[PDB]
Amino acid sequence: MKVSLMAAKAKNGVIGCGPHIPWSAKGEQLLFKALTYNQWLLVGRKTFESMGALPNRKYAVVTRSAWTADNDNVIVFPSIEEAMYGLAELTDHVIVSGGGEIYRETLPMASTLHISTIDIEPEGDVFFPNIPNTFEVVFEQHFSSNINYCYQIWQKG
Amino acid sequence: MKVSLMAAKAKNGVIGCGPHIPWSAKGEQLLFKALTYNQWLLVGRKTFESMGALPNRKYAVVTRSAWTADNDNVIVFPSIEEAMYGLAELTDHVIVSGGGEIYRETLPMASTLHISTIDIEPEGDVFFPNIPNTFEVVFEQHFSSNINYCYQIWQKG
Ligand SMILES: NC(=O)c1ccc[n+]([C@@H]2O[C@H](COP(=O)([O-])OP(=O)(O)OC[C@H]3O[C@@H](n4cnc5c(N)ncnc54)[C@H](OP(=O)(O)O)[C@@H]3O)[C@@H](O)[C@H]2O)c1
Ligand SMILES: NC(=O)c1ccc[n+]([C@@H]2O[C@H](COP(=O)([O-])OP(=O)(O)OC[C@H]3O[C@@H](n4cnc5c(N)ncnc54)[C@H](OP(=O)(O)O)[C@@H]3O)[C@@H](O)[C@H]2O)c1
Ligand SMILES: CCc1nc(N)nc(N)c1C#C[C@H](C)c1cc2c(c(-c3ccc(CN)cc3)c1)OCO2
Ligand SMILES: CCc1nc(N)nc(N)c1C#C[C@H](C)c1cc2c(c(-c3ccc(CN)cc3)c1)OCO2
Repeated sequence: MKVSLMAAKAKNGVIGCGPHIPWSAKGEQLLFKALTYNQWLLVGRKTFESMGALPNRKYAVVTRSAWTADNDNVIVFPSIEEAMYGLAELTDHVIVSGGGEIYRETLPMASTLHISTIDIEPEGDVFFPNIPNTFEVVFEQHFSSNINYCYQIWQKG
Repeated sequence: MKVSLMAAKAKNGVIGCGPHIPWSAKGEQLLFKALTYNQWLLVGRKTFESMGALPNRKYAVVTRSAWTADNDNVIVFPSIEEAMYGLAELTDHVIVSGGGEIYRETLPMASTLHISTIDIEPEGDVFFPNIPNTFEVVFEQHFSSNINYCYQIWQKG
């Protein structure tokens, strides 16, 4: 089973400020919706609680507590290793969709990254990890919008 | 100016049947939406007449006749060459978006290809061109839907 990572980050590395994403770039959301359509997503419990089970996707959520979802479209796992083994029975592909913590824990597992860089330098306390040079860009496209953004796809080795 | 080309084709290469696209693969048009957002498209007259001028895009349309368009986001050119020369004064990137005729005439000038292959083999009368082997796949993702589809990004070597 292949692991992809999909994230949006500001030019200063910020991805979150408290429970919010500190920007609104018109259009960027389309990339995320289009590439995750009917895909399995892996997300942290805090991020899942912020966005909820939006339609046409399937969710694997990790928690260290007894937290549960209430939605037959979500599977809660006690660990990332357990989520990976569980998903592997059900799918060939999972897309890691965030939490700052989830990103840092799963970047080493990812063979493909989908990275939107937003032309803004906001304040926030949550940051995307440095992209290791075990990955390289194979595709890139710029978008002009109310806030501009650049979309890149990175592949491993 | 960069030239990309974006197309959805069935597994038998059909892209059209009269003025229609002969399938409904739920989800696939999101890829088209996301990648064309605030982009310039090059379309043929026949294709443009079918879809119409959806928002957040600019259109270059080519025709050999007296056909014109009201919409203020559309520029009509008499030839592919004039459209390319004209677009280059206006944009850094254009996305050829079809017509079988337009695809054949412009594939040689594209640096990047976005191809969705739809899991169907319908009857039709318009076909996508042979992809030269100067292009290679650098990304691929499978989608399950009512009709499955596979998204591939090709780059020219
Ligand atoms: N691309 C983006 O710009 C993007 C995307 C999504 C989110 N965000 C932002 O990121 C911020 C939230 O990130 P965050 O790091 O605070 O939270 P998070 O990663 O969404 O969730 C962290 C939680 O997930 C659970 N968890 C993490 N690793 C686990 C493991 N190995 N095993 C079991 N459970 C595990 C824990 O749940 P418990 O607390 O239940 O134990 C932990 O508290 C928000 O600001 C949000 O807006 C940005
Ligand atoms: N990716 C996809 O699956 C996709 C995308 C788009 C369209 N389609 C399908 O493709 C079919 C349409 O393709 P098509 O080949 O019949 O038509 P088309 O390529 O969309 O348009 C052909 C017309 O474009 C103009 N044209 C072409 N080359 C020109 C040139 N060198 N100089 C000036 N004008 C030029 C001419 O317009 P005039 O007749 O006005 O002179 C010509 O009749 C439809 O069925 C549509 O559903 C599929
Ligand atoms: C485009 C973002 C985006 N772009 C890219 N490149 N990669 C990504 N990983 C994400 C993302 C994301 C998160 C999971 C997300 C995705 C969403 C969300 C919301 C949302 C969260 C909280 C609230 C509460 N106020 C409302 C909505 C959150 O709503 C539509 O989809
Ligand atoms: C999107 C498919 C698609 N996917 C990919 N990868 N590449 C493409 N080049 C196209 C295409 C196309 C054509 C030009 C097209 C042809 C049409 C269309 C529409 C259309 C109709 C309704 C809506 C809803 N807003 C959006 C688009 C789009 O209406 C009938 O004729």
